[PDB]
Amino acid sequence: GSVQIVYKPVDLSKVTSKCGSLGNIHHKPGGGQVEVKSEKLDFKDRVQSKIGSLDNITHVPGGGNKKIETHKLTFRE
Amino acid sequence: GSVQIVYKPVDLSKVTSKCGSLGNIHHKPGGGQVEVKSEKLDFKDRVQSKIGSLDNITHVPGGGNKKIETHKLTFRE
Amino acid sequence: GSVQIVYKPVDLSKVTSKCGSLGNIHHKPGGGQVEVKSEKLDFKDRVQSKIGSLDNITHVPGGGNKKIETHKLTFRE
Amino acid sequence: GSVQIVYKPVDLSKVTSKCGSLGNIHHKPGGGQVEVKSEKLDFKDRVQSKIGSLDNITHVPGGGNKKIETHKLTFRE
Amino acid sequence: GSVQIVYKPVDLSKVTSKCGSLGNIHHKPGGGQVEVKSEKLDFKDRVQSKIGSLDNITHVPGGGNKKIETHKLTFRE
Amino acid sequence: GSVQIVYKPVDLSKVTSKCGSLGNIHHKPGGGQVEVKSEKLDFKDRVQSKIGSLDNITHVPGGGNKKIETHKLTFRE
Amino acid sequence: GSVQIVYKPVDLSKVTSKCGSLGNIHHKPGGGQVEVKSEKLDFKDRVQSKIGSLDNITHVPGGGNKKIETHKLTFRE
Amino acid sequence: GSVQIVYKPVDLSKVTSKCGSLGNIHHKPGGGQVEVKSEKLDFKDRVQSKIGSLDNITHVPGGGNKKIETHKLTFRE
Amino acid sequence: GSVQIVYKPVDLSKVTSKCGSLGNIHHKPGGGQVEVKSEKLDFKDRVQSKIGSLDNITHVPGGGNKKIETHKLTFRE
Amino acid sequence: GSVQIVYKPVDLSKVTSKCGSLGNIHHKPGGGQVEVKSEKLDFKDRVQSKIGSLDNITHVPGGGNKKIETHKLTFRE
Repeated sequence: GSVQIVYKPVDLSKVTSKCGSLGNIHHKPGGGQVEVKSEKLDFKDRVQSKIGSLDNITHVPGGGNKKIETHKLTFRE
Repeated sequence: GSVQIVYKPVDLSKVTSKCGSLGNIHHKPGGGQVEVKSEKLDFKDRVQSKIGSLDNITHVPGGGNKKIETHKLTFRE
Repeated sequence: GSVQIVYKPVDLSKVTSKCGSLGNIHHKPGGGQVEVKSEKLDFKDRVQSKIGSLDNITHVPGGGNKKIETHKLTFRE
Repeated sequence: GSVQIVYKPVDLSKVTSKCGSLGNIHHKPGGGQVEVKSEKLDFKDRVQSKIGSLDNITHVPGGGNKKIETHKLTFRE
Repeated sequence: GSVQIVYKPVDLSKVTSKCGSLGNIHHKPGGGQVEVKSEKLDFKDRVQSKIGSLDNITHVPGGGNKKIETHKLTFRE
Repeated sequence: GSVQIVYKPVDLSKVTSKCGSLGNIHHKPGGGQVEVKSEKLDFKDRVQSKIGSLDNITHVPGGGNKKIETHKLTFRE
Repeated sequence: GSVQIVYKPVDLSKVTSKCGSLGNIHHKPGGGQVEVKSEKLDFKDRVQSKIGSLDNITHVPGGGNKKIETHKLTFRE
Repeated sequence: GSVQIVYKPVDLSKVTSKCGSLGNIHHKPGGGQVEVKSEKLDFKDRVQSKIGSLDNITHVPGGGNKKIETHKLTFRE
Repeated sequence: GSVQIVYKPVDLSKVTSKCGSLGNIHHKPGGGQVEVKSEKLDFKDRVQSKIGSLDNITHVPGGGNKKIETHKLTFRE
Repeated sequence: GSVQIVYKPVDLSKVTSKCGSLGNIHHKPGGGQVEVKSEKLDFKDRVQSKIGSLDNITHVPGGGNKKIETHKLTFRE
């Protein structure tokens, strides 16, 4: 009982974009107020906690195109 | 009892976009007020918690196109 | 008892869009007030909690096209 | 008792859109008031909770076209 | 007792739309008031809860066309 | 023709008040929205105008007693 | 023709008040939104104008008693 | 024609107040938003204008008693 | 025609107040946003203008008692 | 025609206050945002202008008692 397996995917996808002119942006946040209180903290695993923050972000790329691709093969007996 | 398996997907998808001119944007947030209170905290797994935040974000890409693709093959006996 | 399996999907889909001019946007939020209270917190799994937030977001892409695609094959005996 | 299986779907779908000019938008929210109270919190599974929020969002893409597609094949004995 | 199966769907669907000019929009919400109270909270499954919110959304795409498609084949013995 | 005038008012008025305990007060207003528009403004006198306001006041005195008294005498010929 | 005038008012008024304990007060206003527009402004007199304000006041005196008194005499010929 | 004038007012007024204990006060205002627009401004007199303000005041005296008194005499011929 | 004038007012007024203990006060303002626009400004008199301010005040005296008194005499011929 | 004038006011007013203990005060303001714009400025008189400010004041006296008094006499012919 022999087994033959072939795995030949093919991709030619393209992702493009065009933009002429870009700018003239203003971002003005006026302060804030935050307060937290806690007593016990215990994490034992793949944890990604984040406590008590005040953040301002300006993310302006000229491009901004993303592509994700995964393959997986599993054989058992 | 032999087994033959062929796996040959094909893709030629395209994702494009065009834009002439882009800008002239204003973003002005006026403050806030936040308060939290807790006693016990215990996570043991793939956790993604986030407690007590005040955030402002401006995300202005010129492109902004996304593409996700996954393949999976499993064989058992 | 032999088994023959062929898996040959084909795609040529396209996703495009055009836009001439884009801008002249205003966003002005005037504050707020938030308060939470809790005693016990215990998560042990793939959890995505989020407690006590005050957020402002401006998401203005020039493109903004999305495409999701998945394939899966399972064989058992 | 042999088995023959063929799987050959074909797609040529297209999704497009056009827009000349776009802008001149105003968004002005005037504050609020929120208060929550709880004692016990225990999640153990794929949970997506969200407690006590005050959010403002402006999502203005130039494109905005979406396409979802899934395939699945299962064989048992 | 052999079995022959053929699976060859074909699609050529198209989804388009046109729009000349678009804008001149105002959105002004004047505050609010919310209060919740609870004692016990226990979820163990694929849950999507959301408690105590005050939200404002402006979703103005230039395109806005959507397309969903699924295929499934199951074989048993 | 002589004139005699006597002006001898007498007052012994008293204004008192008692209060044992006082407190435990909450005041939580949730925002608003106001807009005015005008072109011409001309005042020439003892004017006390007030245009376009959003006010919150908490006036909690422990006493709060008031007393007004005026006298006037006029002689002509 | 002689004139005799006597002006002898007498006052013994008292204004008192008592209070045992006083406190435990909360004041939490959640934001707002105001906008005004005008073109011409001309005042020439004892004017007390006030345009375009957003105010919050907490006035908590321990006493708070007030007393006003005026006298006036006028003689003409 | 001689004139005799006597002006002998007498006052013994008292203004008091008592308070045992005083405190435990909270004041938390959450932001705001104000905008004004004008072109011409011309005042020529005793003017007390005030334009475009955002104020927060906490006025907590231990005493707080006030007393106003005026006298005036005028003679003409 | 001789004139005799006597001006002998007498005052013994007292203003007092007592307070045992005083404190435990909190004041937390969370930001703001202000914008003004004007073109012409011309004052020629006793003017007390004030334009475009953002102020926070905490005025906590232990005493706080006030007393105003004026006298005036005018003679003409 | 001789004239006799006597001006003998008498005052014995007292202003006192007592306070046992005083303190434990917090003052925490969280930022702000201010912007002004003007073109012409011309004052020629006793003017007291004040433009474009952001101020924080803590005025905590142990005493705080005030007393104002004026006298005036005018003679004409």
